[PDB]
Amino acid sequence: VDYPNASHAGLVDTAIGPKTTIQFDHVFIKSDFKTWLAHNQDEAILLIRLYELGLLLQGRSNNTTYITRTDSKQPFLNKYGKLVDTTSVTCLDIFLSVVLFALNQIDSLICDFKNVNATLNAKKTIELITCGLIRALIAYANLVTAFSADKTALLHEILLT
Amino acid sequence: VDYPNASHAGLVDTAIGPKTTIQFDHVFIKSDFKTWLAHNQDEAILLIRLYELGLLLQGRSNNTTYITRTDSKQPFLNKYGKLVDTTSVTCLDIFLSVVLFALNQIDSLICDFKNVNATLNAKKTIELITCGLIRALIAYANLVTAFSADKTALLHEILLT
Repeated sequence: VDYPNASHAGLVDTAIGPKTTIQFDHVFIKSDFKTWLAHNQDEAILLIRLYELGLLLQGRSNNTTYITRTDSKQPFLNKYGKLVDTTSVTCLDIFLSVVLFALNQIDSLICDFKNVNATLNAKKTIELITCGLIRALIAYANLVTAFSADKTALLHEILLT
Repeated sequence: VDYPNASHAGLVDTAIGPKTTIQFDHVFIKSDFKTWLAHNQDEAILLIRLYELGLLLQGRSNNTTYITRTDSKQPFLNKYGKLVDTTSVTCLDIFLSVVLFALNQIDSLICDFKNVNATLNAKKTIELITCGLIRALIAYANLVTAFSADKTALLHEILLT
């Protein structure tokens, strides 16, 4: 536990670099936030899909190269690796705020919606939404708690530097 | 905006004390986390109800005075004010972690549950649960993002002290 590289070599978690750390003021720390992003790529991409939705609602909004189609997840796996490559706590703050703005919006929509076959397919719609919003919210609830945990570790390290 | 007390006095948000701030290492900051707790007492108490549930599952677990009944929210409004009176980021971390442990558990239960009148009332049960878990999760998603925001402000202030 204190000498983990010895442990493995007898009886990834020591790899240090941009995809496994965050920093504030060039004070780096091994990042739970990132480690969650590493074990939950599908859910990560889900929050990345919400990040895109959050920018459009606010009104904010290339280099595809191929003249033949390829994969529809291609774009979202590209962004996925730019997120993980990002160590700045200040940039990561932006990301999670935009994403939360989308979660609140989808929820405002559902709540609003709660207050023939069109209707039967319009109910089924909102029910898929609520299903996704659950998953994203537990993904968000878990991701940012880890991000919050990381900061309590950067708060400690700064005071000791 | 820069002189808000003048503004109000012509054309609560400057009150400084334990219920409106958090600190790390006696470095205080005006707290979004707290301000959310101030505008969402019902939802706050909901997360406090989950805090209690989170301790029991882990196995962790008085002074009621009255020999006549009173109110069933009495206990949870007492804890509500101990939370708001708490400025330590390190204590607040505990609280939100315990609460997240409960959210994950309720979700593990629902997922598990997805894989006569007893059954009809047992389905209705899990559906109320999912309804609450939504509300708590958006309450949690919003509360901790604000807590995370607070830390980005404590990270800044420390480096300037």
